[PDB]
Formats: sequence, C-alpha cells, structure tokens
Amino acid sequence: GSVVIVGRIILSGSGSITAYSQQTRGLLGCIITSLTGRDKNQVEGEVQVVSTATQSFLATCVNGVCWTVYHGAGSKTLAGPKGPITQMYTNVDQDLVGWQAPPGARSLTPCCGSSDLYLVTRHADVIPVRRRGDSRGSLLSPRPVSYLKGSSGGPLLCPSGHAVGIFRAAVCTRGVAKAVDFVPVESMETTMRSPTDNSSPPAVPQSFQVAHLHAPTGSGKSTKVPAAYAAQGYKVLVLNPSVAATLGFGAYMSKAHGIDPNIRTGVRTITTGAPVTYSTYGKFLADGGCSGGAYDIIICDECHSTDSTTILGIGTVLDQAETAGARLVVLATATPPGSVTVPHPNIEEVALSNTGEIPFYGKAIPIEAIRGGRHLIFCHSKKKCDELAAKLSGLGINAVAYYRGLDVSVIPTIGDVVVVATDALMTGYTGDFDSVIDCNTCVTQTVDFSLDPTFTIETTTVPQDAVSRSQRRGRTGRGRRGIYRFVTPGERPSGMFDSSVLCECYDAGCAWYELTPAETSVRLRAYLNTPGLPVCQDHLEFWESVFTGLTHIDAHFLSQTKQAGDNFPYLVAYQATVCARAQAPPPSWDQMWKCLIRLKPTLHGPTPLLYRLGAVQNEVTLTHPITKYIMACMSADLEVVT
Amino acid sequence: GSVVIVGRIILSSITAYSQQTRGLLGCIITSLTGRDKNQVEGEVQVVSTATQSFLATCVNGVCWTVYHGAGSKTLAGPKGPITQMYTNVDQDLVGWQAPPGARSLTPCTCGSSDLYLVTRHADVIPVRRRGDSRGSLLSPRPVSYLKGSSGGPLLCPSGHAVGIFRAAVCTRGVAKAVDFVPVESMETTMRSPVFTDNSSPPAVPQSFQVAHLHAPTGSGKSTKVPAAYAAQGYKVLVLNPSVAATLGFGAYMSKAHGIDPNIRTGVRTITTGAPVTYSTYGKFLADGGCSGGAYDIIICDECHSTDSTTILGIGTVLDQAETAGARLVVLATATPPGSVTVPHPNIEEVALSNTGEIPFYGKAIPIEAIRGGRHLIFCHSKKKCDELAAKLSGLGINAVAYYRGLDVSVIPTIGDVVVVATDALMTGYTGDFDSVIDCNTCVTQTVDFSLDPTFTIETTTVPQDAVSRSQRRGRTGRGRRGIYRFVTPGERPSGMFDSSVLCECYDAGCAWYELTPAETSVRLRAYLNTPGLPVCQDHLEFWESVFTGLTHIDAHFLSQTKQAGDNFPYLVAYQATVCARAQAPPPSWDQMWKCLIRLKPTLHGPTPLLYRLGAVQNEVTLTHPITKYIMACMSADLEVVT
Ligand SMILES: Nc1cccc(C(=O)O)c1C(=O)O
Ligand SMILES: Nc1cccc(C(=O)O)c1C(=O)O
Repeated sequence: GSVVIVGRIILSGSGSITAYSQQTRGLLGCIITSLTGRDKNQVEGEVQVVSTATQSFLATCVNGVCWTVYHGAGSKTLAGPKGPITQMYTNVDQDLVGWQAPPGARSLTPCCGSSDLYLVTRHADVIPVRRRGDSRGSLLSPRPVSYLKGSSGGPLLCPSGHAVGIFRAAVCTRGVAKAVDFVPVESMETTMRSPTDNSSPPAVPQSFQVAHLHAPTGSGKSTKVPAAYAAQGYKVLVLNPSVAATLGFGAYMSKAHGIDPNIRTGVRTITTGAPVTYSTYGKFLADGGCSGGAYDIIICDECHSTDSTTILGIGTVLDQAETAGARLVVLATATPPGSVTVPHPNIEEVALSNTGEIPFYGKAIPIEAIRGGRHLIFCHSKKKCDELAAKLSGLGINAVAYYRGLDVSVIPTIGDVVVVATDALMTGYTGDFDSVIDCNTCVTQTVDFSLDPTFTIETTTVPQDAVSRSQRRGRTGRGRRGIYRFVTPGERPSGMFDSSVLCECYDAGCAWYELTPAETSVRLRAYLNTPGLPVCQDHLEFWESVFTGLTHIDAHFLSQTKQAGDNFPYLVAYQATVCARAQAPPPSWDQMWKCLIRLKPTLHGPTPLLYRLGAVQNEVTLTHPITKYIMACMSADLEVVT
Repeated sequence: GSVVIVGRIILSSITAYSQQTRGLLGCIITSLTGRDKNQVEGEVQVVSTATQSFLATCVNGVCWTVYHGAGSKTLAGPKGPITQMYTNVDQDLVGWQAPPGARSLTPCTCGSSDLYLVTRHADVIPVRRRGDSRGSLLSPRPVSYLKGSSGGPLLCPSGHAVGIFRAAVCTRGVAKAVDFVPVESMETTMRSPVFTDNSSPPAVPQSFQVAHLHAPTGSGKSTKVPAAYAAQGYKVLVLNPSVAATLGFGAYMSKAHGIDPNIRTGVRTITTGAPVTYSTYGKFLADGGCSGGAYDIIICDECHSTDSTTILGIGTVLDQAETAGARLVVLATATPPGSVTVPHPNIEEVALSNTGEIPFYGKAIPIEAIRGGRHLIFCHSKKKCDELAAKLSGLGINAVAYYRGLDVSVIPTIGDVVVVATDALMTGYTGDFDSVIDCNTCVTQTVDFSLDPTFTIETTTVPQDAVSRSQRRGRTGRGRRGIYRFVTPGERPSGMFDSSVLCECYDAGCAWYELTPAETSVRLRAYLNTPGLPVCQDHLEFWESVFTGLTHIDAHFLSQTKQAGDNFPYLVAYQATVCARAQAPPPSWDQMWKCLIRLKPTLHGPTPLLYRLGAVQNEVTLTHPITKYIMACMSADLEVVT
C-alpha cells in the first residue's frame, strides 16, 4: 500500500502568490497505483496532492526531497516510475517524512525571514499567515478547522515564493483555527544534515545520557543486557509494563546468569541487595519514582508501550534520573516509532480466506488449522472471545477465553489449547504458540473536543499498527517455526498516541500515584521533550487545567472505580461525586456508574454533566460550577492535526 | 456507478455472522463494469457505493434496500448491471430482481411484536414492535452502532421478515427506537403498475384530486397546458419558482394563445381579469394562499424545486385548494423524484480533460471551447465566479459573472459572451447557450443536531444530483445543437432534501409570510403527506417547537436581515435581539451580524448562543432562557438516517 500522487497545486511565477489545482488521477488509478507501487505518470510542479486509501493530504519538494507529514504517510513508500520509493527521511518527532524526489519534480527553495507568510491549501487557496515563532504563524482571518483539513504538507511561502515550512497542525480555540503549526525548512536541513544504528546496548557514558536500544527479538534486551551491565559492576533497574514479564525475568536471571535480582511488583517484592532490580512501571511510581543513588542504569523496557503507566513511568525516569545519580537511561524496544513489520524467517504468514468452518472477522478459520496443537487467536473484544470460545468448544476444541478481570491459570502450561484473548494476554501471560490468528483490529480511545459542553472520550475499533502486528505475530516463531494467520495485511503507522492517553496519565496521577496535576505535567513534559519515544499532541496545559478543578472527590467512589479496574477511575468517581452531592442520576445506568446503584431511589432530575465518557441517556443540566469550569478550560489553545 | 455486493450476513434462536466477499479494488472495478460474476448467497447482502455501505434484504424474489442509500443505481450482477425494478422515494424503498442463486426471506404474517434487528456487524438487537413502521429498541444505543445498517432485516422469531431498517429515532444522540420499511409496503410497491402515464395533462375531475404531470422539456406544461384548460372554460393558477419565468410566460400567452393573463410577482403585478393567472410561489404566499372560488386548476410548476418558498407554496396549495373550490391540483415537473439523467438528442456531452489553458475544478477548459459564441459556465461559489471571469477577461474573452446580488442586465442579450454563474442564474435569467460547462457541484445547507448547545446549520459543497445536472444541461440544446462539458459523471439521488430546508420554511413563515409555526406545520404536513413530491425527514414537531419559543423579535433587526437578503433572517435577527437585550456581543463580527455594529462599544461579555449559523469566535454563555428553551426542544424524537 504505497502513497499515490493524485494531482498537484501549481503556484504563480510573478506577483501575488496565487495557486490552482490539477487532478491527474481518479479513485481506480489511485487504488491500482497504491497496490503496484508503480507510478509511470510524469511529475510536474513542487506541490503534490498525495493520497493513501484512507486519507488525502499534500507534499512539497524542498532541496530535491519530496516532503510530507509522518501522521499522514506513516513509513509508507511513494508510488514511483521504477516502483515504490522508500523514505530517505523518517522523523516521527518533527512529524516529517521525505522521499528522494522523482524525475521532473521541482523544489521550492528555503525562505531572509519575512513574517508575512502564505499557506497553500489543498483546494489551492492561498491564505495569509503572520509568523509568530519558529514553528507558528497566526491566521490573520481565523477560519473553521474544516477549512484546513487535508492541507497537511502544504507550503508556507514567504512573499518571494521561497518555502518557510510545511503545514502540520491547526491551533484551535473552541473549534476555530486561529493559528497554524508548521514543520520549518530548517528542520528539513537538520534531518538531511544529521549523521546511527541503536542495535547494540549503549556503553555507559562519562556523564548522564539517554540512549536507545532497538534490540531484535531474541537478543536478551531484558536478561542478557542488564546481566552484562551488572558484570561491568553497574547497578541496573529494569522497568517493564508487565508483572508476568517482570517475574519471569527475575526467575530466569536467578536460575541462569547467577544474580538473584531484587523484584518489585504489587503481588511480589523481594530485596536481595543484588546489583539488578526488576520492577513494573506501576510499582516504581507507587514507590515514588527515583531513589537516592540506588541505580547507575535504568532500562525502560518496552518503551513502545502507550498505556498511561508506561508514559508516566518513563516520564518520571527522564525528569528524575540524572539528579538521582544515574549515569545512563536506556529506552529499549524491538519496535520504535516509524518502524514497520517485515518478514520473519521462523514465521509462515498466511492470509485467512472465506473457506473455513469458523467465521472470523468476515473471513474464515479452518478447524484443521487449530485441530492440532497450541494456538492463540486475538480478538478485539470480551464478547467476541466469549462467543468464539463457545463456538470452538462446541466443535470439540479445548478453547479458553482470556481477557482483563480473569486469572491466567485458565490458560494451561501443558497440552492442546486454543486461547482466544484480547491484547490483555500480552501483559498477563508469557507463553508462546504454534500459530497466532490475528483479527488485525484493536479497541482504542480518542478524545473529541465536542464542546457539548466540553469533551468526549470516544471508544473505537481501529486498524492495528506496526507495533501491534509485530508483538502479536511474535507470540509465534520463537526459536522454532510458527504460523501467523491474518484478516488484513498492512498496518497503520507506529509510534503515535491520542491526547486521550494524556488525560489518562492525569487520571492515574490523581487516582493511584498521589501526583498533583502540576507534578504529572513535569513528568509528561520530560516524556514529550525526549526524542525517539512515541509522540502525542501537547495538550499538557489543557489536561492539567481540567484536573486542577476536580477537587474534593468522594474517597469512597474513587476506591470503587479503582477496584473495578475500568478506564478513567478519577473522571468516573468525580462525575459520581457531583451526581451524589446534587442527588442527581448518573449520565446513564451503564456498568460505569455502578457505584451509584445503592443511591438510585434517592437520585432524580437532570445529571450535572461534566464530560462524556459514554452514552448520556438522562436529561442534562450545564449549570453546575464544575461543568462551567471545564467549559472555560476548553478556551485553551488546542493543537490538532487536519 | 452500480451498487456492489461486497459481503453477506448469514442467518441461523436468531443469530447472524458476516462474510466479506470483496475488497476495495474489486468493489471499484465491479461498480464501474456492473459485472459481478461472484455467486450470490444468503438473503442479507452487504452492499456499497463509492461513499456509502449498507445492507440489502431479499423478500419475494426481490433484493430490497433504501432509496437514500442506493438512489436509482443499477446493481452489479452476473450478466451486467441490473436496473431497479421498484423505486418508491416516498417509502424510501428500492428493489432489484434477486439474482439467480440468492434466497428470499418469507414475509411475517403472524403479527408477533417481539422483533430482531440484524446489523451490518451481524448483531441481533431485540426490538419491540410499536406501530406499522416503528419498533422500540429494548436497550437504547448510541446512533453510531446502527450506522451502515439501512436495508437490514427486522425479523420476527420465525426468522420471517417484518420489514427493512431505514432510520434511527434519536433522543440527544441515543437511538431509543427504529424506523423501518414494512413488508406490506414492499407488496404494495410490487403490486403497483411499474409504468403509469403522467405525460399528458389530466382531465379535470368531478371531485378534487391531486395529479402529477411528468412532461418532457419542451412540451409547454406552463403555456400550452394552462391555455388548453382555459379553452375548456376553467380558471387556472400557474405557480413557478422564478420571477423571470413568471413574467416570461405572460409575455408568451399574449402572443401565441391570445390570453393576456394576470401576472403576480414581488416586483410587478398585472390584473387583466383573465381566466389564467401566473404567480410566483412567494407572491402566492404574500397574497395569503388560496382565495375561495378564484381557481378551478392550480398547476404547481417546477415542483421538484426544494427551495423553502416552493415547498411552503406547494404545501399551502395542498392544504387550501379543495376548500377554495378547486377541482384539480397539477404537480408539474420534467424531473420527478427518482428521475435519472438521460441522453438529450440535441446535447453533445463531452468530459473535460486535463488539456486546456483555463484551470477549472481540477480539470481544464480549452480556450477554443469558449472563444466565439455564447457559453454558460457554472461554479459553486461567487468567489470562483469572480476568479474565472477575471481570468477569462485577461485571456481576451468577454466574460461576465452572475450571482445573488448582481443585476441580470450584466448578461448581454446579444453578442459573444462567457457567463460565469452560480445556480442563481436559474431563477434570474431565461436565455440559452451554445455550450454549458458544469462543475457538477453545488453549495448546500445541512442541519447537525450537535448539542453544543443546540443545533448547527452547516454550509457544504456537495456533488450535484440528477435534477441539478438536468437543469444546468437544459440551458443548452433548446431547439438547436448544444454542447455540455463536465468535470465528473457522478450524480447523487434526486428528490430528497435536508431538514434545514424545513427550518428555512418556519423562518420564511415568521419573517415574510406572517405565519405562526403551527400554521407552517399545517402547510408542511400537507406537502410531506402528499406522495410523489421531494422527500424529507419529518422534523416538523421539532422546528415548530424551537420557532414557537422565539418571541418578541426586534422588528428593526428583522427588517435589516430581510433587506440584507441572506439566509435565516428570522434566526439571525432573533440571535441579534437576544444579544442586544442581554447587552452582549454577537457570536462573531462576520458580515452576518452587521445589525449589531451601532451597538458594538456598549456590547461586552460572553455571547448568549442560541444555535450556530457559522463560526463562533466570542466566548459563550448558556444562561439565557431562550438557550435553555432550545436545549429543552432537543430532547424531542429526531428521526435520522444512519
Ligand atoms: N523473546 C524473549 C522472550 C523473553 C525474554 C527475552 C529477553 O529479554 O531475554 C526475549 C528476547 O527478546 O530475547
Ligand atoms: N423550455 C421552455 C422555455 C419556456 C417556456 C416553456 C413552456 O413551458 O412553454 C418551455 C418548455 O419546457 O416547454
């Protein structure tokens, strides 16, 4: 699935910056060219209209490099004359990707910094921008954000027609684009002028350094590399998203490499005074972060993880580590931002067809593929797991469902099995399988600044990303041969997460780790300011302002939402608090609002709605001080992609 | 563009599972050819256009779905594209003869009131039958869950079809009930004569009847047919959308039929005392509708027209004509709902290529196309009209822009010209042209029940529909050889309009026609309830409820929003009234809020927003009684398509 040129924007050569559009390709041409990776059409112009199957945006040639945004192109190839053109430049952090420009492409030249600027839009509109900083400009006449959509990668031209930068995000005030965020031309020059690798453990530097370990699978990033450090006489801390992983390392490292490491998890903590410690990011945060000179090296393992505890944890490490005398911080992952799933020699990859006795995600699994052996099937949801496991056992298959809220002992270590599991499997359970069958979808949460009155956390099913595919596919072919069976090829890009997750770090700061909103912003900032980690729109000021106003929460409701393990325990207990204090009903009577069930006979009238966390079925009032406070926060500059 | 089976929903206790039988490429290629040599299975099909995805259910050898999804489109099928056997815009229902090897479901006779809705995700929602077309959902669900499920079956416990899903019944974004096309409507449509002759004017009956006149372009439905009737000693009212056409018909009867008719328009009235009157819809409304015993026949010309005035004018006739001693109502149009664009023997139709020195909508116009002769070029906006007219005048073409605002004397009646016009040309100018060049797009208005705090009227560029395309093309080829140049062959289904048009009717009722919202409801209900006219979602109770609360309007602001001639003068002036009375700024200082400028340095604080009519730049307050009122109005059943 390449990126295709489907038209171009032609700029004027004299006087005022004007532009007109030309469409060179229809839908069929596009989808065919996307498949072949082969575009024999002659490139004209500096500004390309580009399309994937799912979205359309712009691209601008500058210094012989055809430039666009990471958030639109991923690490996809460009359809070219001799075939797919690989990306010469992928920079997730600057939101910038670049292809060697093909024959007959022309470049814009870099802008004597004028402050009178001109954004070329995808409908070839030329809108005036006033330069405000290195990467910002204000829209002279503010416009709706819809006006700027699909204009990512468009040029910001100064009056000479020279390029200042390429458009990457709109800055909003309650839905109106008041400014533009761009990728400067200087960032392109830095990208093209930077000298790499990251496959080997970093040597311990003389003074504090953050370093990256992009370890291949089966190279001992969590056992061999911390052991090796400890042999050199270093004190090392290994932080992992998973209790099951953390204990398995402890057990393996006591058994094989000699050291009986200290273990720090909720369920199990042991101090041996050995130079190595395996911890979860959760236990580490519960322990109050970095302690006085205990560690020389901090291995932040699975640093690709975008759950709130890993982001908070890594954030804490980065802000605290140097001051606590660490010499080195390692950000370790097999799958960094921008990385893509490529073939594995121990893994036969087999497209699931419509022939098979088990219907699976519009295609079909044959019974004889899962008749013999131990097999893992990924499903997006609890219901589908409970359904599939029932259908399969009915056909005489030893089918077990695993998902959150269940104990792992359900999965046998021993014999024939089909485990039907959500992504919960992967932090819950350490075992491998003879084949994996992957639905290639997952559940995600997305924020919407919906202004009805405030925001919505929206739950959705999305295409899986490169990190998902590779992690799930990697549950097979470990040391031996395996099969990987799928519904769709191709992934959405890796290394990006929603502003929803930032909200979720504040929620956890507040619910679990006794962090003020201010305290969490310092940690999250450390995470965002560090390059090479997953990336997010900076909504730190926004989210801090929301959580700052949520005061005098009911302790009891919060313990309940915490224990019940659902998303946003703070935000749920907090809405419940406002409801109970007003003797008002919850937004609905979904399982989310169960803390209120005792009170149900006493609760009447419209719910004082703070935000939307699901369907609102009851009538609403927007009069409450806290609704109003959260409505006022919505005035914050919100940088959103377009 | 055919509809394409891309999958199927296999049916069993009622359970369902889905199979995907086609990808995006296959869909595009199949949609282009109309040959789908894939074997049809099941009784529920998953189907697709370029834009939409929905369901089809087979009952009585007929493969049924929604008009709002499928339009008049052929179905890709084994030996090429299957043209639709049934089209019922009023019932929202289309049928194609089921392809061989495709099972039908048997109709449900035993009126069981426990029903089961089948979604496009193969889920089986319990639904309790309420009336003929409605079932209440046993567990209210967000509207988005039901998206893509139009044409899916409502099953009784037998497994027998009750009807097909067509719409969600919403309370503030939550589907609490479903609307469906029942099985009895399918039989009625089936049992109906496939072609009924509406070519010839009907006989005047002894008792009141409403009749349809579907007569070809050229057949004098506004001259020869009123003339013929009057020759029989009948009194005829001919209603037209256009002031220019109304005057023009009176100019032609004087000549070719020896009747000097009465003429009624805003600008000009003539009373000759004749048996024929030509009036505009708006003048007919200004006059106070139907006067008793004034007319025997009312011919509502151009009755496919979905402007607010024509809809209100037609409803007024349907409600008042019988009681005013009329015996016949003729609903007259060349383009009735469901009609498809067809070859015209006078019009050479030629697609624009990318070769040509005049960029136009991504394609190009050769200068040899428009150098010499008199041509009409249709653009969606006046900005595009001005750019193009400026470009062409540079090129040595004698071009002229025409739109709302401009006087039609800009267009020379003689000599070479290129007219660059919006659809405003249609009602303002009567002449024809050597060629028409069409952008195939138009500006429309769309309601969104956005709950931020109330509703939004959104302005959007949409593909044209068969009616528009016809109307635009029909400006060439009149009694001579035309050329018709286009950007795209795409054309949306005809005979449908948006809920904002209903809003527009109440607004015109209150601003212009001295109508209470209850009076507008009577009229719009006559229009809605009459079959064979354009169709709309029934939101009369909702709009009447909002408009009813808009009491004590500032007359000075209203006269101003009227004089200014822009849309929703009543809503605009009413928002202004509240801003002024609460001594607060307008939502912005866009042209729309010009009425407030005399008061600008006295006006401070948040806007009391009632609804959104464009971008809101100022901070907002929800405290106003009127705002709280319109919010209470939003709790009404809103029937929406998903
Ligand atoms: N594939 C693995 C499974 C468990 C542990 C490790 C490790 O970090 O040693 C690995 C590996 O990546 O080598
Ligand atoms: N194309 C027309 C132009 C003017 C008048 C008439 C008419 O109704 O007589 C027509 C027509 O379509 O017949």
